[PDB]
Amino acid sequence: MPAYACQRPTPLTHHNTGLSEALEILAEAAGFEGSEGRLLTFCRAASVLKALPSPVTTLSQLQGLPHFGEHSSRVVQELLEHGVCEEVERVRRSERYQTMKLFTQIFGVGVKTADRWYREGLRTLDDLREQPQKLTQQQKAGLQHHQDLSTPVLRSDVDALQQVVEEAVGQALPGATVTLTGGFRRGKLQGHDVDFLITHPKEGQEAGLLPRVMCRLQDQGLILYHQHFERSFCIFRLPQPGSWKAVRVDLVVAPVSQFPFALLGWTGSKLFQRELRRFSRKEKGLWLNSHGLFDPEQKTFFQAASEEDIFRHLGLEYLPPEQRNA
DNA sequence: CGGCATACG
DNA sequence: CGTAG
DNA sequence: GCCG
Ligand SMILES: [Mn+2]
Ligand SMILES: [Mn+2]
Ligand code: NA
Ligand code: NA
Repeated sequence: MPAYACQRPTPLTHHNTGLSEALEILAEAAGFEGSEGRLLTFCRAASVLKALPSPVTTLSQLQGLPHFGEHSSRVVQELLEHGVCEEVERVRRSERYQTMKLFTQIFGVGVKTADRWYREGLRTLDDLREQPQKLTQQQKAGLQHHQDLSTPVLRSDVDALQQVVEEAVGQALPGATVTLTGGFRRGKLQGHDVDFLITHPKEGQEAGLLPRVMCRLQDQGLILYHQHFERSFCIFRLPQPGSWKAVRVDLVVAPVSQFPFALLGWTGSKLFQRELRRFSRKEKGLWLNSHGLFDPEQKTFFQAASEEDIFRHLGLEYLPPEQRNA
């Protein structure tokens, strides 16, 4: 088992779902207390389990696996023995975890805002609605639309949304293309948001595109919320039987030179991208982001024409999107 | 021990 | 501060 | 919390 998530296929569905989940609860809780190091380790340990070819049935099968030390191993041990890990259950039950989860799930609220609100004694969504003068416009939108935003987005919704985005994009700039990215590109059948990546085959033609797309979507009555320039985090109005629902949509523009890097980054998973960037820097001495891959010795950027190019330039075996579910 | 990804709005 | 993967 |  290699040590970095970008070095191993991780399928969407796997053979250690209960174990990986429990570890992810501990990761999430560590994040709520500002412990990014502990979050990372619990996430990595969970991901290692997702990459295994069969179920872990005995403690000995953890020996030699990366990111499994005393703590993660004890969690698995307790799950294998008793079907439950007391630490995990204590977190699940806790007022702190439940409230931080509720608040951080709101669009416009991060850990720091959620934590301050927690310390002020706030606990429920209606507590936040009672004091709306404190809220940002983005948090107001997140709170107004919270119920719809909690409802899973289906693949039929995605196809509907892609058509409307394409229409606006085609008027904004003929020849521009729209690519589905994020969790849906990794093969998820549902999600809590939709992500699109827009470019144009002629380098430079994509300059100034996003405002033009946004204004057209706005004039179609489709935008319930937007911030307004290359990333737009919107709430769209999606048609439903005799009605509609609010849906989070992210629209991203990149020049065709950067498209493979943007595609890679926006396809995820989050852990996969962190691990890939960590690997690039620490193992290969190259600096990776969603715009490019930089050699800080030569002071040059790697020109990639495809995701395949990028994996090759990092010396990694290619993983299709459905094996990047770290 | 230090490091933990790296951006844009 | 929020957002993204 | 774990790794190198
Ligand atoms: Mn997404
Ligand atoms: Mn998104
Ligand atoms: Na949030
Ligand atoms: Na840019």
